Amino acid sequence: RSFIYEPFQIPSGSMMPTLLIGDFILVEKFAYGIKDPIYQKTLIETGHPKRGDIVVFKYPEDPKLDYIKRAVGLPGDKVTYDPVSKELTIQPGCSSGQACENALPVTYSNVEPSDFVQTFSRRNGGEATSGFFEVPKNETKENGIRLSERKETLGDVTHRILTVPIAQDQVGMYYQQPGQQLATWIVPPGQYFMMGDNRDNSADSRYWGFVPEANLVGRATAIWMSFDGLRLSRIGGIH
Ligand SMILES: *C(=N)CNC(=O)[C@@H]1Cc2ccc(OCCN)c(c2)-c2cc(ccc2OCCN)[C@H](N(C)C(=O)[C@H](CCN)NC(=O)c2cnc(-c3ccc(C(C)(C)C)cc3)nc2C)C(=O)N[C@@H](C)C(=O)N1
Repeated sequence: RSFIYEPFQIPSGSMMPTLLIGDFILVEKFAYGIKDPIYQKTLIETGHPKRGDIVVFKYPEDPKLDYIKRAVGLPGDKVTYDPVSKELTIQPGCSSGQACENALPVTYSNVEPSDFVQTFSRRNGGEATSGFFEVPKNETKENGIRLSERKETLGDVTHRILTVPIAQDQVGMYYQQPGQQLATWIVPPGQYFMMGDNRDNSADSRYWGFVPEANLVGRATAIWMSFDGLRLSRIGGIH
């Protein structure tokens, strides 16, 4: 088993608080080679993402670019997102579109304030981000809103998500899958529904649709370095 590992820079905030601007991750590629006993042939197996894995993939709207999101929907999944509660419902194997009762348990913790504040640049009567500031919970920041935090359990994978208390998704700017209602998608075979942990600051599958299996690059396994000063506390596993 010969696994290829590649380094990626995280320049965006779409995966906060799990991945921050300045994190340098390691990605394990899904395609790996296995040679014959001595020398005869070489088999190349392609691993599949598990629900909740942090996956790097070639952007469907521009395959020259790599994007990183969490694979929340797998083939056959009926993915439903409530833009108001900012919570997901996953019903696996419901590709036919029937009244199935084998729903995946997606549970959420109590909401609490995060270690991050988001500031907005006044563009002559508007609000567009300039960056995400790490501010002590008892302290505050000018023109900045303190983001919320809660844990999300995708069946057997628990991770953290960030939410902006004032912002809510514009469901009219969402990708609408033909035949399905708004904020409801059934993942077709060989496709993946990707979402960012910074739920209100992530251009993901809600907006540009499913990711084909051929577009997948690999799984994020570690943070091997992080700059802001060095964030030595962040080197290690990705939780
Ligand atoms: C959702 N919306 C979240 N967004 C993403 O997922 C982004 C989307 C995106 C869009 C555009 C864009 O750049 C446009 C500029 N033309 C980026 C991301 C982007 C992506 C990256 C870096 C910058 C960047 O934009 C900057 C402009 N603001 C990274 N990226 C390109 C890499 O990580 C590359 C990959 C090469 N295919 N890796 C490296 O450049 C790299 C090379 N070598 C090393 C390295 C490390 C150590 C060593 C030693 C052995 C120690 C010596 C040697 C060599 N390290 C690195 C990191 C990117 O593609 N990231 C994706 C996941 C991303 O963030 N997309």
